[PDB]
Amino acid sequence: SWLPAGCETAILFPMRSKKIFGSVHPVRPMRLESFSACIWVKATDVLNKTILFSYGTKRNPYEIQLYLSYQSIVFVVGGEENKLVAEAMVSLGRWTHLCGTWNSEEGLTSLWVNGELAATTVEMATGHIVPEGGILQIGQEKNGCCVGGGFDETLAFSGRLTGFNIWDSVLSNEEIRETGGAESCHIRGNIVGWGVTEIQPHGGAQYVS
Amino acid sequence: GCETAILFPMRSKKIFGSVHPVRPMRLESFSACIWVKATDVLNKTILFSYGTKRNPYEIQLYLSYQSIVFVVGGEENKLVAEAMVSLGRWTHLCGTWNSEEGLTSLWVNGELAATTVEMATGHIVPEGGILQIGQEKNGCCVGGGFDETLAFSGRLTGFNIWDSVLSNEEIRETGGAESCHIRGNIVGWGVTEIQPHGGAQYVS
Amino acid sequence: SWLPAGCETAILFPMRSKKIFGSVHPVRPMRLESFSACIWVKATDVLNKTILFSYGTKRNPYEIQLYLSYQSIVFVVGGEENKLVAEAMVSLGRWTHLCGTWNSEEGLTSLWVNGELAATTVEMATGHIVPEGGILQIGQEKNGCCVGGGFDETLAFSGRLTGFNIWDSVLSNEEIRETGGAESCHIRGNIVGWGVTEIQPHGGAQYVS
Amino acid sequence: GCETAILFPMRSKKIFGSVHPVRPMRLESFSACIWVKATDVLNKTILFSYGTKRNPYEIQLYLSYQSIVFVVGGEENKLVAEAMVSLGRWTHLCGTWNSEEGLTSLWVNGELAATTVEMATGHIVPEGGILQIGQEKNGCCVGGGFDETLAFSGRLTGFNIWDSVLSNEEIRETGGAESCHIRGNIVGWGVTEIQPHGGAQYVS
Ligand SMILES: *[C@@H]1O[C@H](CO)[C@@H](O)[C@H](O)[C@H]1NC(C)=O
Ligand SMILES: *[C@@H]1O[C@H](CO)[C@@H](O)[C@H](O)[C@H]1NC(C)=O
Ligand SMILES: *[C@@H]1O[C@H](CO)[C@@H](O)[C@H](O)[C@H]1NC(C)=O
Ligand SMILES: *[C@@H]1O[C@H](CO)[C@@H](O)[C@H](O)[C@H]1NC(C)=O
Repeated sequence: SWLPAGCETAILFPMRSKKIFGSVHPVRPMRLESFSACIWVKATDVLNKTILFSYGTKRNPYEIQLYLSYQSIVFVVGGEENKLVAEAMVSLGRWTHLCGTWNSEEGLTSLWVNGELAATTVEMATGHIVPEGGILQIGQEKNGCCVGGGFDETLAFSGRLTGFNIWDSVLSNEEIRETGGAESCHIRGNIVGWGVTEIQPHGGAQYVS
Repeated sequence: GCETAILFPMRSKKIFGSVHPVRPMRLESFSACIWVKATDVLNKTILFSYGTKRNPYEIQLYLSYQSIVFVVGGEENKLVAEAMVSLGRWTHLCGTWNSEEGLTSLWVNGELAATTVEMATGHIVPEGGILQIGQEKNGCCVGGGFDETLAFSGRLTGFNIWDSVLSNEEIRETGGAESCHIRGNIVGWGVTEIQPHGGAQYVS
Repeated sequence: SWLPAGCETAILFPMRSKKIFGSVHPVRPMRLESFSACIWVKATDVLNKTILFSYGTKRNPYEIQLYLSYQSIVFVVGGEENKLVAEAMVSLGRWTHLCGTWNSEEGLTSLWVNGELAATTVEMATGHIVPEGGILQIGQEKNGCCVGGGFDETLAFSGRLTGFNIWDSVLSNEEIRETGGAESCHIRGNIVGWGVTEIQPHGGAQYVS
Repeated sequence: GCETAILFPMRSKKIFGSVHPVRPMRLESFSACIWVKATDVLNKTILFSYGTKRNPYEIQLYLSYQSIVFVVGGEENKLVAEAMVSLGRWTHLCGTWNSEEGLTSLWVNGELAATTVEMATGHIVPEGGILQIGQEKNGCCVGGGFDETLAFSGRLTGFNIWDSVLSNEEIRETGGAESCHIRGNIVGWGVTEIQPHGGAQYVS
């Protein structure tokens, strides 16, 4: 069970279902004006839309998203209208490193894979800020589980995660390249870190340390 | 029968109720009645809510300091009845909606309280939502919980939802002594499944 | 089963044990400079020391207490050094009404039963302040429900409780007499009230109509 | 055996470990060693604590940004070793106490680090306390739980407590490659019961 870096803490999603997902509980509020989020992934199968991590309040279920689709990756911020698609990036069955970015001052969006720029644009959700007090999850969208499940079966994820880090400010180009190193496990953000901030798996999600 | 009434002894971040109607809830004109004996009322106190993923305020009936507010379609649509709630004693809250011209009217204790027109005219209530009692739709799972100030504090009974507008004769008949055997076409008291959670308990 | 007032929510403590107690979760902080408590009780048996409600931080387990002892009732605030005892107030098997009081400005202490003053004194815990962030419980000491931590058996309580209200200021003499009425449980305090503030029974403690 | 170990993947508000020693914990002179590989170090992160109802700080070993602090008796008594903790690497923390004259010394990696005298002389550690790992003493079901900042974040192994002050020869022998089958006379690794809670889990 090799892992990208010295990390020995990787969540495992055996098989998609309507009750499999992970939760995150940031210590500090999620009010963001410009955020950078990176995450490793070893996807097993990709459907029309597979969620890796998603943030959404009660009145807006797509405040933030980053999902795969066949051979493309999509980054959604602010709402369902905004998007950014990189083509022919992810290969099934191999580890890879994904990283986004955003800036509310000018609405500039970016997306990196394996430390090399893939797709970028400008004027995305300009003049917008993500409200605090929402709900964050990894591998699933924002849906209830108190009664009758609710998580659509096709949107779940199956594979491995690690190094899930969310900053709260724009990063540097060199730094985004560094986190993909072979011994970069000891680099963490200030909003959510790996192995520090609470992450509670549910419904079969299990650590594979 | 008139032998049961859900109890809400406290307000917290985990207390709520859930309902599981059988038939699809997508309706054009309906009517919902309920019995409320509120122990204490804040600015907002939900009795029964309804919302989808993209809409949390499809149907609501939330209390105020002294007024009952009926919301259909969304937040921006409101209807307020001023001074007909009294803590510590039973009362009959029930509202009526008609989508043909957005006609709306709120029936309290068997007497018309307020009425308006052109409220969500033509809007169709979608299905696939979650129908709760005493708590607004919010995070079901362990992700915090519902907003504390919204939860209910008291007892409830006789939750009914009809599939068609009700005549002025029908509403009065539901407020009678023996009305408890009357049940709604979509949701019926003592028939539809109810699962109190997080402290709330039945009372016989 | 008759109840003192028109209320219909009385907690039941069937039999004492090492895992029977009630918890309270005040909405607002417990930092108190002068507090007035209150409680209805129908005790079944009284041991050397039976607790009704107790508040204690991590570094001090006896910030506030009110326990029975045979025919006497004790009120402890600040620590074991402070105390106040009435002689023969309590009678087993019948409902009764108990109230406390305290003032940090001078240290005046009082205690009422059924609206008639029983014992009163001054100069205890003078110039004292109760720190916030503690743990509050009804009917048991502050030991810990945690595995490996068990409440001492003899200190538990068995009977009925209702109208548990904790104010945050000294009351009026007439008001203290009012709450003992036969239809007066519709008046409640602010720090804790009966029927609004969370009260979670544990280990067999059960609500009753 | 040293194959196993405890894991603390996150410093939440409910994560801790508990220990249940067999013999009474009332001791006059003792010695405790443990293996720590801290993922992240804060102003104060408890490794293993011990306290009674009146006394919550009978024995403790809490880390600082670069220092390790040994406490016996309460807050007023302390002992600090400055700059001998490295994140991401194994290290061997262990200390000794002698109540006859309050003689204390802290052994790190098998070499003396700091020493003092009159460290709470004559005081007798009482029994009846609660012995935890990675978290301070406090309620878990009521009042939320423990204090978040105190909780640990990393892995631990080889928790041992002895019943007599060790000699300079014994301490080094515990740091050897084959040392891991050695166990203390009060709490031994891999024999004493351990019940991780709130997300903690073993690792093999
Ligand atoms: C995937 O989603 C796109 C969204 O535009 C849709 O056009 C396409 O038909 C979908 N394919 C499926 C569900 O197989
Ligand atoms: C509830 O009512 C007022 C308006 O009537 C609202 O603005 C506020 O949120 C609540 N009032 C208070 C005093 O909190
Ligand atoms: C309570 O404690 C003693 C034993 O410690 C017990 O025998 C007696 O009933 C009570 N004595 C006093 C002084 O309260
Ligand atoms: C860390 O703790 C020391 C006391 O040991 C204190 O002086 C200092 O301000 C603390 N720093 C932070 C960042 O909490």
